[PDB]
Amino acid sequence: DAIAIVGMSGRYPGARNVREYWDNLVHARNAIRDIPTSRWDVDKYYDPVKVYCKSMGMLDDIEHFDPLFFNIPPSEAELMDPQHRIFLQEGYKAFEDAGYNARTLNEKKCGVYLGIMSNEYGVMLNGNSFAIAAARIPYFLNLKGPAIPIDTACSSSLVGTHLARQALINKEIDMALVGGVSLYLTPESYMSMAGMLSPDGQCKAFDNGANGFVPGEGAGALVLKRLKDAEADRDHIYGIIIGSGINQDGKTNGITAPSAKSQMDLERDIYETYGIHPESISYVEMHGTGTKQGDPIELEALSTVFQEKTDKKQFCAIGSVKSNIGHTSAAAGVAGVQKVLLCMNHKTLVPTLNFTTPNEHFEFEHSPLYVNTELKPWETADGKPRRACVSSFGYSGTNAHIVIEEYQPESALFVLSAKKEKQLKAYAEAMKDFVTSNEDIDLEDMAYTLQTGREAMDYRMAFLADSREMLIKALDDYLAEMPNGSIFAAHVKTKKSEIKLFETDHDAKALLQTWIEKKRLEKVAELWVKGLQIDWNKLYGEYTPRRISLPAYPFAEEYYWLP
Amino acid sequence: DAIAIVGMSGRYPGARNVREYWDNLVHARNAIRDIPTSRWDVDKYYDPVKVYCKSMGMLDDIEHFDPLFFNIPPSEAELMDPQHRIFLQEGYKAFEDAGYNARTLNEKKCGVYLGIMSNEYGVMLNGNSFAIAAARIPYFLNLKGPAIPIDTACSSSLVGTHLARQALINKEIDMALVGGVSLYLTPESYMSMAGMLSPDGQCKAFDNGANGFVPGEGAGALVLKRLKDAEADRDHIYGIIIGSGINQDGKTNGITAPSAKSQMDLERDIYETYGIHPESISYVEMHGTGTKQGDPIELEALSTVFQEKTDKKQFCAIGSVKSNIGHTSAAAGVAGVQKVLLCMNHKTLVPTLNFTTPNEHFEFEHSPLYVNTELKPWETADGKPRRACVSSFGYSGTNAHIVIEEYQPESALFVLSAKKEKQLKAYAEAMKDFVTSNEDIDLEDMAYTLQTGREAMDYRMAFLADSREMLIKALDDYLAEMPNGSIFAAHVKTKKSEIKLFETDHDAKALLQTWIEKKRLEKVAELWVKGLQIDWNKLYGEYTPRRISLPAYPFAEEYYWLP
Repeated sequence: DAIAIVGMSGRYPGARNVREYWDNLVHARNAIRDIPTSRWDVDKYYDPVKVYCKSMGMLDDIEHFDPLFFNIPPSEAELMDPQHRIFLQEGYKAFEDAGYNARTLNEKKCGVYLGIMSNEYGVMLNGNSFAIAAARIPYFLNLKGPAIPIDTACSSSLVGTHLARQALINKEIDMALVGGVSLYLTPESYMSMAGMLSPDGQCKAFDNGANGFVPGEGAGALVLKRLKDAEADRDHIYGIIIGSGINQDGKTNGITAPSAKSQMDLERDIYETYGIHPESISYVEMHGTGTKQGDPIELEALSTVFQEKTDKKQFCAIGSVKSNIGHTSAAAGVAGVQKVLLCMNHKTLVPTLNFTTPNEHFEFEHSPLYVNTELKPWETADGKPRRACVSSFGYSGTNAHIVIEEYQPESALFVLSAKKEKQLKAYAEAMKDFVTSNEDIDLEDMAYTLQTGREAMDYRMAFLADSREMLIKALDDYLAEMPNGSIFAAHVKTKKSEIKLFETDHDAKALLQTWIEKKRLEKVAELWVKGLQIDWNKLYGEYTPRRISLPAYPFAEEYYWLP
Repeated sequence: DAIAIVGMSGRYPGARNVREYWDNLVHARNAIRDIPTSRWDVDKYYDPVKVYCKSMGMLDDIEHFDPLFFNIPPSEAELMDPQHRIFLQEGYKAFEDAGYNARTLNEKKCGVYLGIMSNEYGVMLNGNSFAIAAARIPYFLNLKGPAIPIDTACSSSLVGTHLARQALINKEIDMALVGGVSLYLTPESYMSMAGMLSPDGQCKAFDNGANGFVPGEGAGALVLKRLKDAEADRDHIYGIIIGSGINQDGKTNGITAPSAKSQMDLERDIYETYGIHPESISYVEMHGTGTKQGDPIELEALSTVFQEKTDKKQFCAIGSVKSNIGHTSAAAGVAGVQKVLLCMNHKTLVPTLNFTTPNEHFEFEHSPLYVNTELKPWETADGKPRRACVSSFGYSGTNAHIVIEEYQPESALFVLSAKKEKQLKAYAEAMKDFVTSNEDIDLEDMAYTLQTGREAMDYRMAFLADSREMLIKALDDYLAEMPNGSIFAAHVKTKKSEIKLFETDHDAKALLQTWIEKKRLEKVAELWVKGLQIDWNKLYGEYTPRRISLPAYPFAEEYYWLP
């Protein structure tokens, strides 16, 4: 039936994670920049009539990777497509976002569906096949669900989402990691213009001045489960997918042209099959690439299908995050789904950018659709959950469309760990920022997530806090190396002898069990950082706190590029 | 029958509007200047025996346009012939001069007849067809009458006037925008000398030293209606067209030579068809280009036709504004008509320039005609309305001649608005200058015109005044941002919540309606600036004021040229 999204991770232009992404969206920030010479020299390719676009939505530090984390020899990292490397990281973090770790994922029937559409790095070099790109994560985590890369161009990650959905519903897999990744590494590939790109370097979605898209880079991942499992497993749930479908344009006027009829059929068939009334939908994240003939066709299609079922006018807001971050290609779908989920979570609609005058080829006034350019509350009538759609169409003519519905649910011991001390320090910094930024965090939930929802790695710290302020201070004290009697830290490999007593002796174990039983945290803390395995479940009696979203592993930022 | 001229707008050398035009004419100012290097370098083309003229009647700021006002993307502005852009502005302003706005013009059967004769910008670039030049305004305002460009060279705008008149009389349209526009952008075009140009750079109309014309630039528009409609609609009326005709030179000695016989026939046929006696005419705005063989032929023709009917001598003044502003080509006719209307309105004849000694080939003394070189009152006998003619002849041999007759008619709340705040400030400045210059302005008429005869746009200010002095001070206060409790100003998009109450509630509406009916102007003002729609008609009971000519929109002065 319904598919729960229980984890997410994202890395987009101007946004190192989905929290920065959200902030950028709320503040209507445009992340498109001029392409610097450190990528390539636009002056050597630029002609205004060769490339006619000099702008891109760029990721930062596309060369950074933590190969040791993934048991990859540093020398192999130079030979890896950075698309592979970045997704490997973002995929992993999506799992951690959900609160799953290497231990809990081992041998899971989790499918991996990865949107990817370019080979630039592999060619530059003359390991890097699409088949291997998808398989990295399964290999690393010992997952057992199929690993399939999807190249349907810009619809790729949304196509992957559909396929994962059908596999989960058919009970062929019990979890799915779906994602996309797109980089533009060469003048040659970003180049193909074929007339596709805007000379101004903006996706002017819905606007009469729409004249092409600006290429964007990105990597995103979602963790999907059957809703029934997600609730039984007490996952945190971002939203549910209640309908999806894919189809083809077929014969168009040129293989890259869109078909109004196919878009309508796709949308109609989904709504009919899954019993979804257009009136119930209040936002659609359009494909919205800002092409002159594409935009009006998408608008007319969607408008027409909505109007078949309702006379209501201007109830459904439309937007496109491509106005913010550009056209992130294989990652477009996942970028859009993540926007919608963040909107739902915050019950907030955010501005779509670059919209001055409506596309002349479409009349909004008597449409069910309106372009939202405001930061405003996302209103819902009565009890009803918010519903939104995401569309993604590819240049090869393979379309996708999904429907998402908002999910309506019915002292603590903080522990951190990393594979190196430097990353542990980075982790503490990330947690401090997170806690500083989120004044309403549930402290018991957060600890519980750190305990059960992260792998205990070799470098460890832990501390007690009963308040946000105490929590922030502890992390400050840790970072400043300023003495605090409630902070404990150790490298596990150093402390083996100091722990053995609690691992082998029967009454020491009984004492440890009573400590965890008779509620003492300082003692549990000291032992934990030294490497003692704690049974975290015993810490909780009648009341068990829930996993929540926290910052994921802060990978080492080591530079690797062509050998 | 009679055609009323109910709106005008003009932009000529030395005159940004028809008010500056009038001032220049009254003061016998010559607007011809040496061609600056910012246009082209005359030294690179100049040969005295190549160009042999270095002078031009030039428009200022031919590159300026406000594309956002017209819902045109800024980048499209660079690709538009400035002839199109300038006429789009003047044409619009003519409508506003008449007191008509987008709302009142929507779906109107208004024909647009546009004099235009050159393509320089389009060629320079290698949207810019004559057909599109004419269609710009209809497309913007949603007019439904035919949109036709006319290229009969120099007679163009007068030919258009004839066609509009006939369509109006035949009830095919209910309004007409007629105009012309000419620019001289290249050395090549302005160049064609073909022997046409004066080496001295003056149009020496009627003078024995006449030796060619000096090219001038210009853009001018008129608003025409049937007189019966204009009186029923309570338009303000500049004058009435009581006759017009067009014909051809046919076979001449060279296709650009004039025909005495054709000019006589044209004039004779018009006077006979429409029952106009030459004795009733007291001024003729001649084609008067200051060419050696052209001038005497025109004089002899007109003199002969007049003399066929009367023995009276030297009763009809002749002149040519080309002596002031040069030969404005496609806009020549509208320039001439506008001069005559202004003369009529002020009951004043103005000097024609560059006249020292009469052309030897014509004897004035026993003619009905005399050259007026004086600023003097336009005298009329008995009750009789003043009558004048305008001639315009083209190099292709298509001639035009119209007859115009003087029209003899049987605290306030000031509101201003623009699409940007900067233009609002420019609007207030223009109004202050206008009121300062026009000491006799009817304050009630003016307010009424601002209320009913201008579109309420997004940036608003309003105030009360019961005198000219109070009005001027209010505007000064607004401009100087110095506190004045009777001044209100808002951006409408910002205030939506503060207005909704008066839009939905039944008793609030009844209060607002009572306010409007009891003339509670402060209250009406505060609400209007915030975006509340006011039914202005309710402000007026037994006495309704009349629309008058006021300054029109002050377009943003943004520079656009070749991409």
